[PDB]
Amino acid sequence: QGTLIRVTPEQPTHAVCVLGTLTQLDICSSAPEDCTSFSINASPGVVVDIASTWPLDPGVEVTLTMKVASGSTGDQKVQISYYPVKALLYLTGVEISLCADITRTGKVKPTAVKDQRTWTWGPCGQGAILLVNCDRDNLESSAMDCEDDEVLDSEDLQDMSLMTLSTKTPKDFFTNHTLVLHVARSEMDKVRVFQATKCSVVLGPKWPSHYLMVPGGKHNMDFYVEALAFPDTDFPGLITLTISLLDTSNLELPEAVVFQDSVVFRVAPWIMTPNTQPPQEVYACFENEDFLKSVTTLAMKAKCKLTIQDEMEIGYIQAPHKTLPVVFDSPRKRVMGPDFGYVTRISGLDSFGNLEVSPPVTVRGKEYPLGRILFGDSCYPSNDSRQMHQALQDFLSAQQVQAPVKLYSDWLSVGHVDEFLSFVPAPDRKGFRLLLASPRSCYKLFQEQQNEGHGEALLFEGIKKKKQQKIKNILSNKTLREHNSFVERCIDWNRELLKRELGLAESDIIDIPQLFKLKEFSKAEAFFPNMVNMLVLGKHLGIPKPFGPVINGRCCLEEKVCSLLEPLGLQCTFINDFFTYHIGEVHAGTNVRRKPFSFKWWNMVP
Amino acid sequence: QGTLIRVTPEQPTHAVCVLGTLTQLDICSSAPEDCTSFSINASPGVVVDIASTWPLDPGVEVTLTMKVASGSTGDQKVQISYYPVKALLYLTGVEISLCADITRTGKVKPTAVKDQRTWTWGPCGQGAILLVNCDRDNLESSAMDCEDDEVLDSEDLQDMSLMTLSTKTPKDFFTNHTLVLHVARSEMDKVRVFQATKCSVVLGPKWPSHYLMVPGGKHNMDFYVEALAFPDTDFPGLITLTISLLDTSNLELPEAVVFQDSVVFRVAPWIMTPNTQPPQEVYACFENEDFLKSVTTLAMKAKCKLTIQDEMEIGYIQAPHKTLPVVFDSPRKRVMGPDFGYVTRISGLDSFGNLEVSPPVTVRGKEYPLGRILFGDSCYPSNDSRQMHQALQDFLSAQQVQAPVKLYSDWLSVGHVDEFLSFVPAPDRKGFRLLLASPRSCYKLFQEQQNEGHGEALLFEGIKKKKQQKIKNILSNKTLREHNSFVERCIDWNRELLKRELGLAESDIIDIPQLFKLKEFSKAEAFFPNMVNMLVLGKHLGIPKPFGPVINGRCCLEEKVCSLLEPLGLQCTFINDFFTYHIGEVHAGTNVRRKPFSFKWWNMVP
Ligand SMILES: CCn1c(-c2nc3cc(C(=O)N4CCC[C@@H](N)C4)cc(OC)c3n2C)cc2cccnc21
Ligand SMILES: CCn1c(-c2nc3cc(C(=O)N4CCC[C@@H](N)C4)cc(OC)c3n2C)cc2cccnc21
Ligand SMILES: [Ca+2]
Ligand SMILES: [Ca+2]
Ligand SMILES: [Ca+2]
Ligand SMILES: [Ca+2]
Ligand SMILES: [Ca+2]
Ligand SMILES: [Ca+2]
Ligand SMILES: [Ca+2]
Ligand SMILES: [Ca+2]
Repeated sequence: QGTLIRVTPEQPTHAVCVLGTLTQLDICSSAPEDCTSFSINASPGVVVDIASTWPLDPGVEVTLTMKVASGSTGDQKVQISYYPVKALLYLTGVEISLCADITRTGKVKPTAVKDQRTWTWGPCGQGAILLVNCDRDNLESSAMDCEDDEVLDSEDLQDMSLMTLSTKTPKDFFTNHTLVLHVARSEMDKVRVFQATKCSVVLGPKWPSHYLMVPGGKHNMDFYVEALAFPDTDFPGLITLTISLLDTSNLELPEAVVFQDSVVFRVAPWIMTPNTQPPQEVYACFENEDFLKSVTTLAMKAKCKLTIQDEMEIGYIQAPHKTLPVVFDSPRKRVMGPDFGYVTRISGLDSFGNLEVSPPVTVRGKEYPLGRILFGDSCYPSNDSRQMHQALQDFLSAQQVQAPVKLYSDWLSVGHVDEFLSFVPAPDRKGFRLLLASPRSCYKLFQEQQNEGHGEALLFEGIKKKKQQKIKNILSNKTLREHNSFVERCIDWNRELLKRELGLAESDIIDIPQLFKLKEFSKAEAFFPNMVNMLVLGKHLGIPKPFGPVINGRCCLEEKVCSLLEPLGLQCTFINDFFTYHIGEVHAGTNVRRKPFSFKWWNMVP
Repeated sequence: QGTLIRVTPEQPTHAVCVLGTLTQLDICSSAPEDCTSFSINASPGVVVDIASTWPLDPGVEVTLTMKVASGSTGDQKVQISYYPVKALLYLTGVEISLCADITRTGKVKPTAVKDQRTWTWGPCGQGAILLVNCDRDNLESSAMDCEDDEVLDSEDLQDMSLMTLSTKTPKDFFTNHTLVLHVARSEMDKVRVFQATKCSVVLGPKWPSHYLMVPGGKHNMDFYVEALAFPDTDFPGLITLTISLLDTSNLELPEAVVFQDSVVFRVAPWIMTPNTQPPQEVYACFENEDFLKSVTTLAMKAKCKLTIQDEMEIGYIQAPHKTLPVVFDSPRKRVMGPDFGYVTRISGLDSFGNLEVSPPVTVRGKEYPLGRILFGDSCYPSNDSRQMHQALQDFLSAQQVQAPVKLYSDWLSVGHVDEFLSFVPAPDRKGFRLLLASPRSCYKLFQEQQNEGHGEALLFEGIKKKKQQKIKNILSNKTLREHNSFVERCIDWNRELLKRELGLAESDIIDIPQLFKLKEFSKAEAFFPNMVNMLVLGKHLGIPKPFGPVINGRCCLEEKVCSLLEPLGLQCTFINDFFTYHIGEVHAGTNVRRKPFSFKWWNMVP
């Protein structure tokens, strides 16, 4: 933001000055050796702040400041007299300002002095936000918008960030000078820049620099910027665009740089939405025709739109100008469309049933207003242990805003985290509760009902293909009781893990009755349909119907589940067929889209 | 750091307790439904902090604390009585502490509570330091020490960090329990761990976990840790080792986790040394036999060891226990040895003449006590522009401690930064000065000597193969004067760049007389031997002899160079043949090793 000019008496000096930059003078280096003093006078447009004739000591600082842009080339003068011989200096005032939404308010602001071309997190920080163009507004084009080098629809401009170049110079100022917009060679494959007139490519992959065609006088120019890559292990998420003013008055000599200015964009990360957030839409996809009814009733009850899943997770990206949903598809078919993004980056833990996120929490000082991502892993790497692909773990950690927590889920047969934990909206305290499966909770009910005389109750009743099981001989099973004692020990481990990494007290956790049967390789499957895993649409739940032993009319499992959830204000609605069997895979067909956080992601300091 | 135990009246509960971890009791979950109150008594060794019989409300917190390690299994008891039915709890106190030099003092300290297994920069931060094993103490082995899986010499242990596992448990405690040391699967290729008895590999590449063989009783165990990779774009520089306590009492059931503890190591980065640092050794390598003399005189004068270069840079890595020099070799033969490291990670800007570092500076608040790395680059990427390989730039930025500054040097023919800038030790102010080549400085002398009557002086005098040039017709050359006006404009650009990124005033910069001749493709070579580039060994300089025009006995160029450097207290010693010509490459054979910073790198906060 500075420029040093050296004037000499033998030859007049011509210098360009950009409004907003400090300019100092070097009059000592080329001063007459017999001269011991000097004095300076200049035109009204030129202001001198030097710190009545001065003794030409090297320590003196001659500062120059120009009021406004020049109407002609060298229309401002500076006379330097030595003590006599005079030295001349012809100055031209020009305005070169590169502007972007650095205040994160939706409106473009010029370069303001506190930013210093550095991106900073927080409410008191500065830096523009750039979105990944990962959707498909153009209904005709089947590919992604960022895969080509053209702007097809006007609706696509809403997704791109705006950048303006306003210039006020003399008319004949551009016959010997030139402007060039450029980006680093490492960042060029992540960003593409358009010039609006009607849009053409100036910057992008294999095009790091481009000469600009501007006229003299007062002229502003609009640019539209798009991102082509999410933040990852090889891309922190910053893009820096730069304008440069070059002197080309010498035909034989290469171009000389006179002025540079930059703006720094940050690529918006992918953010998940917890169950506590309101649902915008419910997605569903031969069987369970009656369950489609029970599903449609719940959506109509919770006032949520329904349209006709475990392999994908619906997130979003947001900027001050645009906010749209983006679906992350597991590696284990892309739904691109208007305001619908898509991103893609093999073990059984790579599926997104193993991928969940907590409500906003505060853990021992650190605030997580966007919650924390939760995924499962082994307790320690062995030959027979599984883990989520490192490439996937890196992506989630690269998004930064939602600090991932590694849980233990390798004990389960499937290995997903959603099958032993869940979150529900609560009226008091934190505003939510943590639902954890509990064998101890399930056993207590069965033993209490055995003492109640109804120990002859047969489970699996009213089922087409199932074996009746009595409460009496279920409690008398020494094999099942040992396994559910081992499973409880696993959930207890994760219980204390979540209590520490989410800052949860026991008064925020609710134990839900559930027991498991050991499979081959000592893996764990649910003995009856997993109730802790469900469909949460606000105050309305959609728990799978447990089909537990009938006692005095209604199922005792549902009675306890309701007894724990009704005081929260949660309307329970048990579904006849939530999960379905294949061929040997148990799946669920429901998936939700929820309203993004009101909290802007760029305001937290990771 | 917690563990929740649930006792039941129908069956006694046995529980293991690690000294240092908080333990809470769950007596409500399995309490008799008819019971409304309870009371607890325990052995003297067990301490209860509950917050005179209690009403069994869920909100009550029963906390347990054990004084010391158990001498026998379940030698401490806890009786829980309900109101009556009693529930039992047999406890075993064990000590499992993993220790490392987390205080960065050279001595191993246990896990202290403020660390929380998180590495933190600064004097008030915590975290152990790990060095890359990139040297070769074993004189016989030709390869690097970290390339194999064995500890050959006792001298090699000084380079490795120490980690201890101290355990105090009952004797029969280990027949049903087991300990396992492990590291993440992503970090395993960067670290190798040895167990000392005599050393064997427990952890490393393709070996993420390993069972430990410890006896019962009071027993400590030593581990030696080495790093295998410097921090890069794919490795932030953190390693996390973890110990795990497993329960294996159930033969049929898989191992259950009871306790985990970790230590976090940070891999020490590569640090450069500026000219202001004292020189430990001078390296040199047919011709200029007389110059070897003038070189040996300077080293003997500055009291520095000499032994018989531009393609390599001598840096260092340091830890609280060991500090050794490491040579970074440019991609454009490895000198491994005892306490001599080696690291390696094609354009003409990839050479390390384009790689330099500044003295310790403070720039607008931010402190850089280890200086800042300086390398050259084009002003903007064009088809005909050059740049340092992105892989190289990433490595320097990954070292973090010395923030790299991108300068402009694409104008030069060679393109190196050392041929137009240098640093010298000063007595006052900052303690250093910045030496910049200056055509304006050189022209002023020549014009002043023309006025002095000695304008008939012929340059290139006393040279075997050279053409005589007079000061008169050198100043009268309109071609040379335009080119040195363009070169000055380049150095002036970098001048303001360094003033802003190093926080330098004009009172810290010294202009050195020098001019250049344009070559093909408008590139720049020095017209006479570059003086700003030299050999700085403390107060003693080794400037190349300019062979400038002779005036009244001595060379006027040397007279001005001395006039600027002598007041600093710098003894100038001009060398007859500093640079040599090949075939078309101009090189220098000298290279220096300097004393590392007293400032420990882990104390600054990047
Ligand atoms: C109704 C099915 N069923 C179950 C049952 N319910 C499960 C739910 C999940 C689960 O939560 N997920 C499924 C995988 C993907 C995860 N994202 C979510 C996983 C399971 O085991 C693999 C489940 N099992 C065995 C038990 C049962 C007993 C009788 C009749 N039917 C029964
Ligand atoms: C004595 C040679 N010489 C020079 C001269 N001196 C140079 C030094 C460097 C330099 O600083 N480096 C060399 C490259 C690697 C960098 N790390 C450091 C680079 C140069 O041009 C490429 C130099 N030229 C042309 C000019 C001259 C005139 C007459 C007789 N001899 C003359
Ligand atoms: Ca497009
Ligand atoms: Ca779009
Ligand atoms: Ca859109
Ligand atoms: Ca999920
Ligand atoms: Ca070795
Ligand atoms: Ca070694
Ligand atoms: Ca050594
Ligand atoms: Ca160098």
